[PDB]
Amino acid sequence: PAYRILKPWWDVFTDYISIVMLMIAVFGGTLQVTQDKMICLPCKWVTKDSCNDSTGPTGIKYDLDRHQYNYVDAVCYENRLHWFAKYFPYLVLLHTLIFLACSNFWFKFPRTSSKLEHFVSILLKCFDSPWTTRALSDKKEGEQAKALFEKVKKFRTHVEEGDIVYRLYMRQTIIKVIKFALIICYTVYYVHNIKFDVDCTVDIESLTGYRTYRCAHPLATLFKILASFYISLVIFYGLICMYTLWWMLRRSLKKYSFESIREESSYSDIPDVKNDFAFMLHLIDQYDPLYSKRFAVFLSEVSENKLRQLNLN
Amino acid sequence: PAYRILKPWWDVFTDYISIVMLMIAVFGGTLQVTQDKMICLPCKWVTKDSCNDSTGPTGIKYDLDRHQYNYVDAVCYENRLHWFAKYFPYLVLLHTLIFLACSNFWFKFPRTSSKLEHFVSILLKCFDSPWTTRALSDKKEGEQAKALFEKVKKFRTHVEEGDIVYRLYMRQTIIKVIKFALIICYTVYYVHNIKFDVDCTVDIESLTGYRTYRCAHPLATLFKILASFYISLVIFYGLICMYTLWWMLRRSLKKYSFESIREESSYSDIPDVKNDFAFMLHLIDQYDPLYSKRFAVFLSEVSENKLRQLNLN
Amino acid sequence: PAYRILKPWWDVFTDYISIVMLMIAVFGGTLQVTQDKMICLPCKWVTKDSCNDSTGPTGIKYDLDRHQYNYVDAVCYENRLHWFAKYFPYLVLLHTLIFLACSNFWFKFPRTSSKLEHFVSILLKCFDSPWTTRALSDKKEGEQAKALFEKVKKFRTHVEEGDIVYRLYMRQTIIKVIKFALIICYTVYYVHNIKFDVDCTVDIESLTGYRTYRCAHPLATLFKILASFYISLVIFYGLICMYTLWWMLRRSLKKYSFESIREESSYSDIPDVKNDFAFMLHLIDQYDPLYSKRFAVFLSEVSENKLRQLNLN
Amino acid sequence: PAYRILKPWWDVFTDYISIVMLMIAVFGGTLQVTQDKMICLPCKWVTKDSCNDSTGPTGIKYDLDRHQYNYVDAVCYENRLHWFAKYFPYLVLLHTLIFLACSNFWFKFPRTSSKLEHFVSILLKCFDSPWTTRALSDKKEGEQAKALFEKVKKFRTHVEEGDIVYRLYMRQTIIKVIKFALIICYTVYYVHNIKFDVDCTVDIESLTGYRTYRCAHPLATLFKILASFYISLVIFYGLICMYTLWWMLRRSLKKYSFESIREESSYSDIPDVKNDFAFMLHLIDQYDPLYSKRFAVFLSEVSENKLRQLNLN
Amino acid sequence: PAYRILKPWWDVFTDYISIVMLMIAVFGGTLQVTQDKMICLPCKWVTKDSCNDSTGPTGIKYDLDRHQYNYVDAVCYENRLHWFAKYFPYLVLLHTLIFLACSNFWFKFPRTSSKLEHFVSILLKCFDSPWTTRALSDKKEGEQAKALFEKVKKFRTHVEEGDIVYRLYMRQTIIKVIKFALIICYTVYYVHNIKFDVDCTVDIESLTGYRTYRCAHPLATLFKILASFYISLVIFYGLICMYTLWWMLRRSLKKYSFESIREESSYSDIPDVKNDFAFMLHLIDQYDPLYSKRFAVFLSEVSENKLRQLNLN
Amino acid sequence: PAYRILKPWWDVFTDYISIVMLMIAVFGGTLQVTQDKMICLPCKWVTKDSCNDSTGPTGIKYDLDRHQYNYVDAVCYENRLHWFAKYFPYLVLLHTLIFLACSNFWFKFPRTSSKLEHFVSILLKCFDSPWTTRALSDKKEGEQAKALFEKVKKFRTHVEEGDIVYRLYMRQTIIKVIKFALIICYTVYYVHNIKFDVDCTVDIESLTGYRTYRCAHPLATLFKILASFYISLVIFYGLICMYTLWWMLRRSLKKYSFESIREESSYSDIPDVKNDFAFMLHLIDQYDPLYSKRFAVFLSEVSENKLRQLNLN
Ligand SMILES: CCCC[C@@]1(C2CCCC2)Cc2cc(OCCCC(=O)O)c(Cl)c(Cl)c2C1=O
Repeated sequence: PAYRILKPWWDVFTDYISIVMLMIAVFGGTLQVTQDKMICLPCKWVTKDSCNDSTGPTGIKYDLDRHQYNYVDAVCYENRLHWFAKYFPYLVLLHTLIFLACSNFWFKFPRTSSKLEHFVSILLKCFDSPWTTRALSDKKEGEQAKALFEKVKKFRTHVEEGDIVYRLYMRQTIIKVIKFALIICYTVYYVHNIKFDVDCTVDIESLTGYRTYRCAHPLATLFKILASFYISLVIFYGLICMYTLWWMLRRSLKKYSFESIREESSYSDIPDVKNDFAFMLHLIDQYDPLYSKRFAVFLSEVSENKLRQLNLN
Repeated sequence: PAYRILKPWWDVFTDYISIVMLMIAVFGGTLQVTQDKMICLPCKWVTKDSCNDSTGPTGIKYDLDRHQYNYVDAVCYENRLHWFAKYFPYLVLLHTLIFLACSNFWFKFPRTSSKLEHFVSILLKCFDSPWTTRALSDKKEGEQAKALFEKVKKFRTHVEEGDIVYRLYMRQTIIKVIKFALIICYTVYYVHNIKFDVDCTVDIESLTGYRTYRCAHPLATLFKILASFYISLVIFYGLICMYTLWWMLRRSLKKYSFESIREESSYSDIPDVKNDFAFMLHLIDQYDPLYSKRFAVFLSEVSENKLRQLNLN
Repeated sequence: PAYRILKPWWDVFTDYISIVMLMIAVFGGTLQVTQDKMICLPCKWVTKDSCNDSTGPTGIKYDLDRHQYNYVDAVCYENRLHWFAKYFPYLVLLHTLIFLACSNFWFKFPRTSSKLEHFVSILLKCFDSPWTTRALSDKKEGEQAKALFEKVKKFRTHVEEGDIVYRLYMRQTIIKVIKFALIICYTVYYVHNIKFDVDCTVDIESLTGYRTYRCAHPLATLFKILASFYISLVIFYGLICMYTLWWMLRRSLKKYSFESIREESSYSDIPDVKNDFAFMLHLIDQYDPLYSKRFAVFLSEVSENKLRQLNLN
Repeated sequence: PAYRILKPWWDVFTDYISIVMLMIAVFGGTLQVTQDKMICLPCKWVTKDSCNDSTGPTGIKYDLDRHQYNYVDAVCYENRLHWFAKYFPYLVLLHTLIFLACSNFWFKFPRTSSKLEHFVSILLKCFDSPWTTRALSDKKEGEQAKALFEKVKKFRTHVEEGDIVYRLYMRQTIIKVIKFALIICYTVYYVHNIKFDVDCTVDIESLTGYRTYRCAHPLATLFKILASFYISLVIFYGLICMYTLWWMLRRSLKKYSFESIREESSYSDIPDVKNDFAFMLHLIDQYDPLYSKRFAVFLSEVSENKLRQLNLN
Repeated sequence: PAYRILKPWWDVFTDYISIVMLMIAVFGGTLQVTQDKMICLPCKWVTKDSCNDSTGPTGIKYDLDRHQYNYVDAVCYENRLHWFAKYFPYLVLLHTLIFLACSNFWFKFPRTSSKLEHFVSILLKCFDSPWTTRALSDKKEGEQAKALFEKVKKFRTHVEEGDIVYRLYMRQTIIKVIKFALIICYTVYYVHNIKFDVDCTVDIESLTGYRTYRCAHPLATLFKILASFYISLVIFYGLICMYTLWWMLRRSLKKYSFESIREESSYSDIPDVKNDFAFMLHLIDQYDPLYSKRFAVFLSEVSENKLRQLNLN
Repeated sequence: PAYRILKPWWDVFTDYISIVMLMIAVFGGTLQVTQDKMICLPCKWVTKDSCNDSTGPTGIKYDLDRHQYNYVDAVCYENRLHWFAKYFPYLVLLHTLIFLACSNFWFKFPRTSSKLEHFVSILLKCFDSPWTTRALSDKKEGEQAKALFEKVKKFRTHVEEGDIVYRLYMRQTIIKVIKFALIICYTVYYVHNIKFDVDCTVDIESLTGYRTYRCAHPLATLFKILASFYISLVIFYGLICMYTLWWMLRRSLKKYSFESIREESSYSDIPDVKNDFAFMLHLIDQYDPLYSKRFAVFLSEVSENKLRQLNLN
């Protein structure tokens, strides 16, 4: 619908950071399932379960076929390779899906979807009411206008009693910021774990004839870039959601301060909201202060009284 | 159409869990048909039809080509590998298609599609009727309004006699919950069956020269993750549909209790529904209690009588 | 357009069974063209043109390269493999395309497309006529209403003379049911023909040096599942179209029985249809009995006469 | 736009036959570029530049590597394989594109696109004119109606002078039928040319050491099916366009016979068309005879005169 | 938008020739990046840096592995293969993108996009004005009509002063025709350069042991077809744009000749255009002469005067 | 929305150059991940850690298998190949995403998205106001017109106080031009770094037996083309954004010069804008000077006064 109004900048940036994060997850994964192989060779001279590194030169002959080179490639890939190298692209796609859910859960949950759609529906009618132009400074619009005064007066009490919307948005960002804290905790802790050269000692002499091998994961660099890119993409994500958390904890959005628009418009009799109609009003003010300024007229009694006198006369 | 109104939260969560379940089925399957191979080697020293595991080291020579390594890879894949490892991604896609059908069967079946579309069609007109604003607290809308009083009075009897809708939704969830009970029964029972190292004794010495071989299914881990993920995705699915089953068995949705909206609105003469018009009314109340509160006016006689006096005068 | 009205449940189920049938045909085929290979080995000791099956063990050496292993793989695949294993996915896609054509041929053929679009066009206007509400129990709608009385009176004779629509729907299902009878005849007859282990005796000793070989079709199981799934998907298809055939042969849909709606509505002067306007009326009654009940008013003479008196007065 | 009206059944069937023809061309081609390889082996004993076909058995050793097996595979594929086996899928896609162009050229050419769009535009207004209902058996529609009488009288002369439309449709089908005659001429003539077993004598002993080889094209069967399917798909195509050619040569569509609709409607003063407005009128009659019957009223003078008297009085 | 009006036939054919040209570029390229390999063998006996071509036969043994067959395949592919064989599909895609840009640059450039959208906007209103029907042979349309007389009188001077549109279309085709002249110059000159059999003398004896090799580019034929098809597709393109160049150089489109429509309509006082409003008027006349004939009325003074007298009286 | 109005030609060209730049990045990358391999051979005679290059000829035998040819291919690819050859396609996709963000950031940021949507919304109403036709040379449009005079008078002060829009467009191009300066700095500096023949000395004698190898990157040419194409594509990009930077620094767009439209229209009392409403007005003038000329009437006082007298009388 027209839900762009309810997405501040801190949820517009985040909506795109949660796409590029998806692009590397689906790119790293399709690359992984595509090849993600290991090239493993034996080491004739072994010491400490490691390669000892002990006319014209000739090649070395291990006497192995292509099929018992591939066996050891799999064994040394399943056992002696770290889980974070193999399953990383599938892991950051998971976390991406959480971030996409934790921002659209607000809209899809029906107890809050109705209230939001109720709020945007009256605002566009309030925004598109011709009569508000006369008051911010005929008869058909006046009856259309009083029709909107009443439902707004019912909307003023229908939604104001419930406080679910401010809590979801409060319990959506606060877990997103807890989520970003855990990603950076382990991801940086295991990013060093992946590397190109890996040794494996898998204990198969009955099949091949060698105990230790030396492997070479070629995608170790290309993943190390994406993880270093992913962490840097998430830190910018985390600071965004850390700011909106602070904003929701300092400004005290439960109660709205409507004394400024009444200061200059000479409408002393305008009520101040208590809870959960202030917030969504505090939110759309982030978009612009115009949609609330056009709304201050439908919520005053003398403005209704002036319409009533014009409607009486 | 506008059928979002008829989907509670327990069918909104489930609509997305039935997509991620599809994503792993189509991902596990395209991965399966892609490679899903086995690397099988012989064992020179055999005991109990198993590998006995009995200067510088050299490779072992079995004297086999690439084509009779691939033959044994297929035989040991078709016979001595469990059916649940090969056909798992095709199996959870089947179950997914059932869950998608068992929730849209409600909408597509014509005996119930008409009634539902009949219910949403009058509600939006009831919701968008300007006259309801006057009554919840001119002449053209009154005739438009009485036009809606009559069809609602016919709708009150056209649908109320049949009880098919409440039974489909009752026979859709109750088999879905029976379905979730069987998935968890066998899936956990065979998830241990898949594993990386598998031995095979296939009885082909005329072709290769060896009796027993040792194989290595490399995707055994990656599938074990998805199955452990699938089971955990289904248990959250099952508890959802277990709750809506309880809800439909405790609240007694055949009869609706409309005595609350009349308590405060001063409309004593409002009838109570008997069957199959209560339910769909009990359902949209889950979305919000506003669409039914705006509907209580079109179903009362004095509200029609007050319109009639305004229409007479 | 709005042709959902003209599709009963027995053509809604069938519309989806004809998609999953397509999914396995396109899945079996892309899988077939992808690999569909055979791994064929010789047999040194042959008896009856079959494999005779006659310190540490060593591999057997046939002295063949990769290119004369692939030659015999093709020869034993083209000749000594059954045609039903290779061309099955391309065969059930054909049959699927017939089933999709034999149900949309009704709509695309212009001699019948016009009549159907003529029928749905007046019904929605009959359904959306405000005047029908007064009669089922002002002046502008009355002229709009009489405008519809006349074209319906011309539609009553324009279409009633032709009988093409009832014959197409009669000649569409009756060949579909003849089609399902032939599919089950041969498909079950050749489903046993496909199997994993197949022997081939292709008579090429000048090239390889061996007369007989033993092959291994690995997809033999995976196709045997789809065919067993396809047959089970078609039997449910066939019973659907066997029921609608019986329905069209027992109820005698050429003549409609309109004596019920007139029994309670007190409209004795309502005509009974003869052919090809009864059927499409008998069909939409399957959707709901409401679209015909709202239609009984535009087809009566006294209802026109009562409008005429209201139009005269 | 609404150009379904101008497509008879013989151009509705053909519109779908020209899609399945495309499906095999794009399927045969993607299959061709995918593999389309040849497996070629030498023949030690040669006679007439052909394979002479002259304890336990052992494999034959030619002493060749994988890279000089692939060279001969290409040489024997480029030279000693017929051009119709390699380039068939690219050839029937060409012919398909012609058939799609030779039926939409009618619509895209601007000298004829305007006339057709002019014809469908007045017909829907003639079809949707409320006044035609009164005449086939008020004041605003009468002026709307006379507004349409005049442009139709100008349309009667604007298009009738030119004859380009009847010639394009005459020069579109007559070359399509000439095209179908050539396809069947050569396609059947070379369909036998493709086959599985092909010999090649390419004269390269300096590189490999053998003069003659025996090859095996594995796709020879699968293409032989598609060509036998393509020819059978085109013969049904050709008979369609052979019928519409006969129809356009027997009925004499230059002049329309409008004496039937005037016979029963009692409108003696109705003119008969001469050229290129008869045809498009003769065409839409194929769809239904109703759009022309509703059109006979706007083209008569007394019908205009009766409107004029109702407009005068 | 509705810019089909501004595309004559010589830009409708060209719009489709510039798609099939794209289809072979994207087909030749995806085929190229897919395989585009070379099979290269040595020649033991060399003369003039070329292959000298000097009981049962046996294969020749060069003693090379698969990895130093692939090295020479790349060296003889990068150096001793012509640049036109490798980069041809990427080259004709470039030229295609120019042709698509050189025909939509007219529409996207804002100095000319506005004028064109201004011209089509008034024409449809002129075409859809009911009053033009009376004049080509009431009060609300007259004021709507005079509203259009004035903006057309301002449009007559707003656009007529600038001449950018006629120069872009003049400088778009004249470079397209210069472009077609260069394509045919070099493409035919290098099409012979590609061929199947290519020799290479790359000077690597330290690695392989041979000086000269003989290679086999297998796609040389399939590209030779596309280039011969591309050249034949461009010559038909070039003659199209050579004709529209001549048309724009013979007819003198700067000044329009409006004396024909006034000859028969009896409107002597109609002005003749000078520049850049004649052209776009000369262009839409190519579509049909009807849109200009309906336009001659809004541009005459007595037609405005007759409206003025009807507006005065 | 209708944001084509706010994109001059220097942001229309750039919108397409930023697509072809994307096409080579996604083409170079999918090509890279596809193969991007190296063919590496040893050198028996080494000097200076480089290949010394020291009857019938025979092949050279290094005694290496396929698996220790692939190991060295990876080691010599990860270490002794330049980072700019491997990661180039992923690098120019990054820079492309910046250029796409740095031009749509203007539109997506809500503090500026509202102002722009506010500006285009009144302009189309100003453009589509019928009354402007009378003034540039009835009663309902006059009230519709005065309704627009007031909001424009509020829009004249609502947006004029803020200066964010002119700074974003100033801080978007000035960093884009700083970005183009850095691309050309390093890209040309490392484009020579990629090449076909590369030597590697990786210090693995324990595994293979050779110290130095000679490799062959086959894609070195095809990337050198794209980079030379990318640099040439960016230089045309950079000059575009260098011109719009100069334009924004010479014309002094903070203040608009509205004295020309008033010179000829005889409206002396028209105000001159100060900041941030001049710019967006200076911008749409680039599209055409007509949208501002039609706007000069809604911003004058006597034009409102003349409407007021027509509204008073
Ligand atoms: C003559 C020495 C025997 C060893 C092998 C054996 C002899 C026959 C094969 C094994 C190893 C190998 C590996 C090869 O590459 C596999 C690419 C498969 C694909 O295309 O995916 C090729 Cl070509 C060759 Cl000749 C060879 C050999 O010389």
